[PDB]
Amino acid sequence: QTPDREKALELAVAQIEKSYGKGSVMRLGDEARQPISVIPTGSIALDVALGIGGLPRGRVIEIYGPESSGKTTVALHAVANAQAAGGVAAFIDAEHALDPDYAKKLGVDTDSLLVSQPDTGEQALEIADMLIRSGALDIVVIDSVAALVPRAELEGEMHVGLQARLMSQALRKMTGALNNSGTTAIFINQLTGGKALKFYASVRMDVRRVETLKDGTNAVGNRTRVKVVKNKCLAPFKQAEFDILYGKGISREGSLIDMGVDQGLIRKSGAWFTYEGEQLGQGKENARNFLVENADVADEIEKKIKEKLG
Ligand SMILES: Nc1ncnc2c1ncn2[C@@H]1O[C@H](COP(=O)(O)OP(=O)(O)O)[C@@H](O)[C@H]1O
Ligand code: ALF
Repeated sequence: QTPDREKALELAVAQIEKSYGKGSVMRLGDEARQPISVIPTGSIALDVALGIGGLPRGRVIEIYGPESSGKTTVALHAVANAQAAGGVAAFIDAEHALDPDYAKKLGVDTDSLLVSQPDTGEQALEIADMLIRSGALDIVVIDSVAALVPRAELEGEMHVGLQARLMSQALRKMTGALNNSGTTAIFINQLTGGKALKFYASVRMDVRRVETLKDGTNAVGNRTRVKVVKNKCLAPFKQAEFDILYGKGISREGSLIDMGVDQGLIRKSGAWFTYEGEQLGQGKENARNFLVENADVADEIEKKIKEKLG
């Protein structure tokens, strides 16, 4: 007995998907799904590494990694895009360390940015809940899961396992509104909420800095590598690398060439980087430079790789 198995299995998956959701069972090869709702990340690589071409709306994402790696950047980038399309964002601050200049440089209309700075972890998630429940916000981001210390541990009365309780609680309740409003919550994790977020979260991102981007002088950026460890929206375990310039953020340009060569649209005749005959430049950075100053052609590449995938 051979094929009827594949038909019994097709039903199996249908059965499951029915009671546990679209992404309850997947094949790592499935090119499946693709909505109209997606916040680009800033890098075409991470975009397609998400499969869905951006972040998924009405869902909670968790981006975790080591101090100084990419996260917040990625986040603020997700903030800057969910902004460029007239949506509005809130930044629930718990570390007190956002640098507006850098945000502005990435593109956050810092002025419209709903920022808040709670004095207890609990209060922190709630502000996020009602802010969410209004259906006004498109993207909301809670900076750091680890800094959300409980009122109790804050009042002095220290048991423990306060965090994992408060989180789960909030997450359970908070997971509902989200899918019912279309706001995507982004949680910066560090490295403790663990379990809770781990499961409610529909997309988990592992960000870590790979190499300290050498550029003649000292250092222009970092070549980050995000590893989407969980993806209830598209075949997980996919990943992406990209440069993050010091002060400039993710080089959408730098992403374009790399993808451009890994997809045949850009040819690298040894040192030179070609595109549809026209010579781009000599040296990834010289081409990055060329693209940024030549946006018209820049989104041309970005356009032609989209057609060939998402
Ligand atoms: N104001 C800034 N000027 C230059 N580079 C910055 C600045 N803020 C962040 N970065 C870059 O981002 C890296 C850390 O990213 P950031 O968003 O602060 O945090 P994370 O990536 O950990 O979420 C730094 O190593 C640096 O490359
Ligand atoms: F540089 Al970070 F979390 F902002 F490690």
